[PDB]
Amino acid sequence: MYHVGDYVYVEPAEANLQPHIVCIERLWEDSAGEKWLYGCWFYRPNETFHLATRKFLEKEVFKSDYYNKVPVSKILGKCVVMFVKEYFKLCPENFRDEDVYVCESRYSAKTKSFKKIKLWTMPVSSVRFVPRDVPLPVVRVASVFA
Ligand SMILES: [Cl-]
Repeated sequence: MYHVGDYVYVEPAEANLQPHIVCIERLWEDSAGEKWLYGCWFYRPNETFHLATRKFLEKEVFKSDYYNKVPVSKILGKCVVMFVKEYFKLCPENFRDEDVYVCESRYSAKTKSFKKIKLWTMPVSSVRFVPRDVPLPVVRVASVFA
């Protein structure tokens, strides 16, 4: 069911936290027959430390430097992360908009720093992208602090 280049929701370690968004970079099984994936975590805005004034696109995520392995049994479903240069003009067939995210920047969880992406270099999956019949508004909003 899963292929390299797919993005998946992975069960968090604490139940009921938001699932992690992971791009599958490798798949294998161990001698026990347990199936595993390895990939890059994409962080939601509240998983990063950022200037309180920073504005986020709705559905923004950040390509992180955190990579890990998890059993394929921890997958909750598929999703898609699109590079910002394509997200506004194209959308992925067979995905609900709630499961389509946009990525403009990397975030390092080592240094708590952001950097704009110049070249998108993720593995190519079988997702099929078509031009949007309805362009998405560019809409950026900051976090709310009590
Ligand atoms: Cl920031």
